[PDB]
Amino acid sequence: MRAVVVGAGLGGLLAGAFLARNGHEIIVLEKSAMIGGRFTNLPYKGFQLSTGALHMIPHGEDGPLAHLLRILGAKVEIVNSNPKGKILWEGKIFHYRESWKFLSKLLAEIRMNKLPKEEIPADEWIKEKIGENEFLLSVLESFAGWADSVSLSDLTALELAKEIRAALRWGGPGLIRGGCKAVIDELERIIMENKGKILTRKEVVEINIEEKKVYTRDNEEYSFDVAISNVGVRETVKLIGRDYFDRDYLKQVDSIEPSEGIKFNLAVPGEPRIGNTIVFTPGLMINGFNEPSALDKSLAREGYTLIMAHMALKNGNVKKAIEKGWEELLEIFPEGEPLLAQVYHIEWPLNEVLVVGDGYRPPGGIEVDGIALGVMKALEKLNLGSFSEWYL
Ligand SMILES: Nc1ncnc2c1ncn2[C@@H]1O[C@H](COP(=O)(O)O)[C@@H](O)[C@H]1O
Repeated sequence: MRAVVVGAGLGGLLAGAFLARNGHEIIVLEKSAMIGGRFTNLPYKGFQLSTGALHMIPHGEDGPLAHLLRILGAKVEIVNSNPKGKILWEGKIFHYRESWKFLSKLLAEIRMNKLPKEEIPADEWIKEKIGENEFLLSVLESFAGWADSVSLSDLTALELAKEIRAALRWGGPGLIRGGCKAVIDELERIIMENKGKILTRKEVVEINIEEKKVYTRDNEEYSFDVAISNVGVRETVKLIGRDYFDRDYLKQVDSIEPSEGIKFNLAVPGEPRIGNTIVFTPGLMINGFNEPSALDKSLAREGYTLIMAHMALKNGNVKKAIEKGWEELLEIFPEGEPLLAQVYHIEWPLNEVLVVGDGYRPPGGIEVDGIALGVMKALEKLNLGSFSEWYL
């Protein structure tokens, strides 16, 4: 069939690649002059920074994203973090396993697939099931900030449980050789080698459901059998037209408030300081940081190591937050020199048009693995793809 993809972000390119591979006619329409959206590279002062993800995948080689890339025929080198993760507490960075020493479990239950019937905040359920441990609640707060850009109290016990299940199933994160762009380049190649088209500088202004045609600002017409939107729920509703949605759904969409985050790109002189791993920072505004060049050295500038820290903004003041961000990094990395700070239920009702990308991350799906999980679900909903429940 004919599929028109609106937006060339990770979700859009994954869907386009999968469908093109399966013999469908794919046309990707990208508004900007470059593809990749918030999952590609940003050359900057001799460093390969990113437009979003920290050149890392939440579950590395083991999650939904890696699986999708493998079955698509993408050749991308993803290496899981040495220890799955580490923690910075009371002046020391240690292996996550050491954490138990701060305690006097339910992971076994989550392993058994048994999730909480409880409908209470995640911080509340942790206190009850485990206890009010000042260390644990602090680390889980960093996890929530890093993986979901919210406070632990902002997650339901069920959501945290599902993310915990995902971690037990697919393990820790992994770095990408070549950065995020490596993935983008492969998806672009797969689409082009499978009869697909990728048109940049094509801004979609209307997804007409009745005519089944997509219109661009420059008046070009593209008819479709299926349309895949990688532009987010709110914008997609606008492109289609509000009248095509139920009143209560429009209420939910108009109520969506994106959770902002701040990224700190730090140029530390010398050799890698942490290697292929992530470091949670309980107690700080920053939630954690990684060292992408620990795998691909070309990502950093000569004689330098690239450090990327993530900070969930919440209701923080940008100027103050950025300042507090560099302050904490100065304390952790005295020789570090600031490079750039970057600032970033009713289900979808239609079937001819579906949404993929950050606007659709199924429960338990973290960041880009969450994006990939959404693409899998969309494909199944279209009865155009089938995936093991090990990934769903
Ligand atoms: N109206 C539009 N038509 C086509 N592409 C768009 C439109 N709005 C946003 N985009 C692109 O959609 C992509 C979504 O990227 P991301 O936010 O990473 O999913 C970006 O590459 C945007 O430039």
